[PDB]
Amino acid sequence: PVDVSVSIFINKIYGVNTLEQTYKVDGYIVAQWTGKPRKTPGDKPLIVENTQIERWINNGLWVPALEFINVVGSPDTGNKRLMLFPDGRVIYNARFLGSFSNDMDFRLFPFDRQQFVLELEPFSYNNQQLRFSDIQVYTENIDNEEIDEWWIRGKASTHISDIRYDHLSSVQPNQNEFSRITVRIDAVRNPSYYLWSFILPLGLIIAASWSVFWLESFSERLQTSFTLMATVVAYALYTSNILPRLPYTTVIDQMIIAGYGSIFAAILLIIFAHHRQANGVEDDLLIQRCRLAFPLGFLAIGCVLVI
Amino acid sequence: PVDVSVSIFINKIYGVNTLEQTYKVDGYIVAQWTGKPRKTPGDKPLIVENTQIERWINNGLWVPALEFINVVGSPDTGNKRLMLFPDGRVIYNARFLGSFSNDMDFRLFPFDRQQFVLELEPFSYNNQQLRFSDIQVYTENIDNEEIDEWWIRGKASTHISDIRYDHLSSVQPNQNEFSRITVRIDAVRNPSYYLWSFILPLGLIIAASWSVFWLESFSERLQTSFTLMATVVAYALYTSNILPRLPYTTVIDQMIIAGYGSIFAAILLIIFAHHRQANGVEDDLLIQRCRLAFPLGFLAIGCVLVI
Amino acid sequence: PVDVSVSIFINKIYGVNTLEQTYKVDGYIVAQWTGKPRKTPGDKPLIVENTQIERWINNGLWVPALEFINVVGSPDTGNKRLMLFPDGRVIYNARFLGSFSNDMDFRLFPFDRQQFVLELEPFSYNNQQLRFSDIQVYTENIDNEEIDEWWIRGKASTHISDIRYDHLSSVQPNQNEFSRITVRIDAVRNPSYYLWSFILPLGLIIAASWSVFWLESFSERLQTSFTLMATVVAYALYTSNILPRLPYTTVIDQMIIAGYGSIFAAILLIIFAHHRQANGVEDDLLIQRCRLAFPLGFLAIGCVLVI
Amino acid sequence: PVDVSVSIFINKIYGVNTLEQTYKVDGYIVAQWTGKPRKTPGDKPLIVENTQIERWINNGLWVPALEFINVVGSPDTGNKRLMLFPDGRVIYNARFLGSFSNDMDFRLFPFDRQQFVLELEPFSYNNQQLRFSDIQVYTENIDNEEIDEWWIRGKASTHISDIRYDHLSSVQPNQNEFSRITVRIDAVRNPSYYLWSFILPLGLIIAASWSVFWLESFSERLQTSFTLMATVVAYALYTSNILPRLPYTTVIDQMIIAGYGSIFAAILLIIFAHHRQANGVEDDLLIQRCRLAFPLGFLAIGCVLVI
Amino acid sequence: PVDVSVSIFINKIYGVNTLEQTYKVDGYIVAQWTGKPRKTPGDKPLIVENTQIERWINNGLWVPALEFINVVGSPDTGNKRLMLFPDGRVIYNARFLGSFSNDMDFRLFPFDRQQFVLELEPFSYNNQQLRFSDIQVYTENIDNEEIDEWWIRGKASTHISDIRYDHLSSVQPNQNEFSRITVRIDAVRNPSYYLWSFILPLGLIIAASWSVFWLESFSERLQTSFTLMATVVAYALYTSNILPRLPYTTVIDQMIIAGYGSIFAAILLIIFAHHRQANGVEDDLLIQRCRLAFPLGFLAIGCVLVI
Repeated sequence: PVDVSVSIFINKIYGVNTLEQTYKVDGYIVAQWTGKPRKTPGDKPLIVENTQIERWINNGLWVPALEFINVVGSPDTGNKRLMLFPDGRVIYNARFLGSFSNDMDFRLFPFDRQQFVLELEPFSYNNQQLRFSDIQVYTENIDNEEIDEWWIRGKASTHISDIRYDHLSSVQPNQNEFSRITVRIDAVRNPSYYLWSFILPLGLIIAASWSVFWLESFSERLQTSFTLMATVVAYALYTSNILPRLPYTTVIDQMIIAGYGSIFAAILLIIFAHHRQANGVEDDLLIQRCRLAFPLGFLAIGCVLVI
Repeated sequence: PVDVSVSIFINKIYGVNTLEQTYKVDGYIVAQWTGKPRKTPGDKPLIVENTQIERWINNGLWVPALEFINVVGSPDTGNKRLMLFPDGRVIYNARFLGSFSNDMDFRLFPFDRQQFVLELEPFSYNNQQLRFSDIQVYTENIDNEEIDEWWIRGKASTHISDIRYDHLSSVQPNQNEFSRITVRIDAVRNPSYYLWSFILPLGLIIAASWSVFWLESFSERLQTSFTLMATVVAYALYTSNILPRLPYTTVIDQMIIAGYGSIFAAILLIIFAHHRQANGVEDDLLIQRCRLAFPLGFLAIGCVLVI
Repeated sequence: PVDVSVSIFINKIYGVNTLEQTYKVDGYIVAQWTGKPRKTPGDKPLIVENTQIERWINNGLWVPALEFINVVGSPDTGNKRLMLFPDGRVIYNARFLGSFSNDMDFRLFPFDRQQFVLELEPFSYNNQQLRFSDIQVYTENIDNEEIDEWWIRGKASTHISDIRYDHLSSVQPNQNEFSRITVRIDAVRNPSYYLWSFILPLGLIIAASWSVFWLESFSERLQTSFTLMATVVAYALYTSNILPRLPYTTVIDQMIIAGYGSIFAAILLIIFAHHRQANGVEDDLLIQRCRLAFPLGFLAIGCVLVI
Repeated sequence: PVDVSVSIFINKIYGVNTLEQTYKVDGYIVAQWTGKPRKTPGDKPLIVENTQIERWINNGLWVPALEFINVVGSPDTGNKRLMLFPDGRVIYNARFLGSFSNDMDFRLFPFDRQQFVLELEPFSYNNQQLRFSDIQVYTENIDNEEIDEWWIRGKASTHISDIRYDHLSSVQPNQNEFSRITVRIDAVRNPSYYLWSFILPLGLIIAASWSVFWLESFSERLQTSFTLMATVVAYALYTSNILPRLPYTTVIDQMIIAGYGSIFAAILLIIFAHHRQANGVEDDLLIQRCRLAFPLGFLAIGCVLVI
Repeated sequence: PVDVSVSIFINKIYGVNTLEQTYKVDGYIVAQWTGKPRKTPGDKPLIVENTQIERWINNGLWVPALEFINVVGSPDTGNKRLMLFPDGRVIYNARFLGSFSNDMDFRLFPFDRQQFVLELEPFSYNNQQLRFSDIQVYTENIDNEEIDEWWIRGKASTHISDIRYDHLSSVQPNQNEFSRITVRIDAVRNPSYYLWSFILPLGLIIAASWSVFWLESFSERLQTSFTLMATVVAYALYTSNILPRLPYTTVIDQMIIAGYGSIFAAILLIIFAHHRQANGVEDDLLIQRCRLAFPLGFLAIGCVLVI
């Protein structure tokens, strides 16, 4: 009941797709299992590269198809290398790059919790078993990571489990237990660009949106919160043309609705202060002077945003 | 007249193309049919992986080309595996990912009715027949589905039918009846993002578009509905730069024409109220004060929109 | 001098590329020619699928390379199937999807005249000849075609011609006449989306662009046609971010220049009406009141647009 | 010392990449060289299509790898066809489409001088020689070329030269002279779209930008050249969302900097005319009235732009 | 212990990906190592092209898989050519184009320091050794490099090192030292387009943003810095739709936050100058007249930006 080593070198994890929950991973995969002894030219082991491997299968070598369960479609395999020993054992070495799937919650946006995953499990093979799992993360921790999109918690996180397929094949004297390596890697998004060049200027206009109350005439207080409407809208443009499309409202995606509210707030006060009186045109004495009373009723309800 | 099992594991259905009526599906396909008995090494069945399969065809194995009828072009096949038995029967196992076609009505937009489809039918083979059809939906129902683009009605919906090709081949002693499995899967769009960060702020400026009537002077009522025109237009920008291009006006695509109207409404009242009088410059006493009479003539005709 | 049948099933024609004059077509291609008789296992004809075809070429089967003349690069062939008979004749069946070229005049834009084309002609073969040409259009006419980008005139339009290549090979005892099937299919663009959500709102602001004349003061008539300049420009934005790039001015692409004109009209009247007088500041009595005299001098010159 | 014919049919040259200096070319390539005589089935020459060619190489046919020097990566080869004669000579015929490199100066933008290139030279072969070079341009001259992106000067322009590689292989008894065909084709950009729907409206607002001087009050002259700043900026938007990114300022790319200047001109005159006086608030009598003195100081310095 | 020559012709380095830290490189790769002598047809060396190479491996030729360590996935190999000598030695020649990885600091943006890299090291082979490394840069220095995205410091920069893999294979009598060529090439970004059509117009509106202080009334000083807010925001639009997305704030990306500040400066002075007095409405005598006191408090703190 065959024992199989696995070793997986991660080289880079790059470019997350955000709609599709996808991330590209590049590296090396290595499997060792001890086969019945063999004469090797010389008597030091024999090295078989790329083209040649398929030939030794035709001659009758067993090599197990190991599959990435959570890959998307098929991957890109670089250099196949079967290195096989005189004492039998055989070591499969493969460079690869391929797209991978996993759940990704992008709601809490520019402060992002995230985790990357590979799952590897033999394709056609029941009781051949994944022995022990290795994972060598070349990528470096508290490094120059302020040059990378992501920071990595985090060191490689293994787990070799057993998998039961209910609806299965046509031979079940107790035989639906496949051996699956699952490899996890934790990460957080580099909240830089999104704060400085993105959260803040939202604030600055969300801010200056309130100085509509320090306007004099009523006719001025109105027509200014209209080219404040346009300022919000044309800022949600600069959102779309930079930010990654999603199907949930994000953090930022809310701060932008906060905009549209604190201005449709304005319009329902300024257009209140002018017709709540006791004569013709007498703007309400205090209502006009919430000048700095609903910014601390925003930073208030905006600390209800933090709820 | 050959019996064939089919089993189809759906893994994910992802990324709908909206122009093209297209959706990518990833999973496993499995076919079993019982062939004339055979000696297998050992006497437990024999497993043939990937490369090797083509070899056994050249040796004289029958394996039927089964075709996805509604695929777009060709798909991406991962791990071919012929598992064949001593008592004859043969089980074909294949990973796959491929683009698929089907009609999709996107009119009623951000509240979307939708259904996904595969059709599978033998390519060259008349009376060989698809026995019984299985379909195992790994994807999960009322799950964390508010992380996914789509919710799934819905469980797998089968149907094995017979297909008649009129204009056909050059042998017709009654022989144009091909066996087609049709698999259906129902879905609805996750109306989240489109409501909160998209339908609502349309409403809020559609809304505040009416406070042009609570303006005083005639000269102010005009020039304000002009930087209200610009507000609508620059909001249909944020539409294009987020929403999926189509060839029909959608729901949202209408609420945006509603905008252009309730402002070209304004311009044909404000420019009416000033020159319908009995002197020089006397703004019509009641016409000016439909202030909240055509918003409930909008929400009125906008409940004719719901007709 | 070999006779060849052709039959071409169109499944879908989808996604036109507008720069490149390109359109993807998916379907089945079938060729039948009668070859010297042959024993078939059993004595009912023999069916050869995919992999196997190349083998029978190596054994010495003739199968003619037929080429799509106007394809772009190479296409995507799905299921090859050689079905060959006891009485000799052979039937080649292939699924395919591929990009195709043809001239396409996109000038008269959202009211588009268009035609799709395949040309098929034997690649290496002079006097082997295309017998009779068939074309089965699965796609349906006055259907639910308001769900599709295109309406189809129109039924399949054939034509088997002969082609002379001047500068040719190194054997010319009268031998440069290749047999080419040409298949045409007519279409018109679904002028929906472009009318309602696109031509009309252009009109509504082209419209309200004229109510700058029903402004009072001179200082108002100016500064309003400036945030009317911006309204046009920011509307041609919503053009670019939706419409397909081209190298000619279209219909819509003109109505947008019409905009820039009827406002640089305004600026060259309003800035005329103020300095054509007989004193200091006396706005010209009638010139100011072309209020509705150059809209019917626009719809006039705009019915010279229809010239 | 082997003689080789070449003939190159161009079918289309399409889609220039502007950053990358790249253009796709589709067509046929043909090479003829006379080899030692051979018996052909029948005695009319023998035609070898696609698959089969590789076989005759394995049997011992010489076929020289000819390489496109300036291709990008590899190209897409359609139909290989070896047609070989009884008297020896062999004719290679190949369909192809492939990306090509060449220097391209895009500075003088929408009036573009340009030239397309292929370079073809044997890959492993020193003294085998390209005999005479042919080039058949199917594409047509002063045709309906106002439907195409480009006009073609111009007829095919050949040149068969010799190439010396300095640092070279490990056999140099005078042997580093490779035979390279260079084919050139001249072109000009279709300056339509870019004039009418693009250079002109830039002019019309660059124009109306000057009517800020025909404003009355000082307070009006300022605040209007501010929603003129915004008009320029939001027009350089419509530039980015249509025009092809480059790393040099183009023609148009300057006319847009001309905009920003003739408005920061305005601001440094209007804000000069108000504080250059001999009292409190007396706007300079003549300075205010350069009303049409720096448009002919623009069209002046703008005919220094033409320098 | 096998000696191997290497020679690497760079043809072009093009299209940097900015998120992914990636750049495409096209050229030729050549390896020579002297093998045990051999009879060559004729007795001049023997040339083996493309298809044929794999055959000679099957007959028993050693050819070492050399791997680009920092490639992304796999590359695009054009023309394989084994040229092997009578005296033994063998010369491998290959055209290639492939994507490459390396750290890239894009912070100091439009004035960019950068370096391109290939690393080449034998894949399966320990003590076979890379002899001496060559690198021929066809691309030209202080050339017409103002037509190219990049300038090249700089001539090819070699280095042949030894690499130790800690966690390694299952044979360690001192054997984990692989021979790696590292090739470097220096570059700087062509700061043209980004200065003239991009840094300057930012300045010009950053500039004219200050002429809000040479406004008269308080009510004017406010409502003008609001359509100055919109001017900044709609200019950061023209940034997104041209500039390459990154995860750090760049140089330009800061000058844009500088904008938002020097306007939220304005709003926090103009709204200060009006309510810091000693009565009803008396605008502060000097505060109003920092007219040209915080531009030299900007160019001041903006020479703290240069810190």
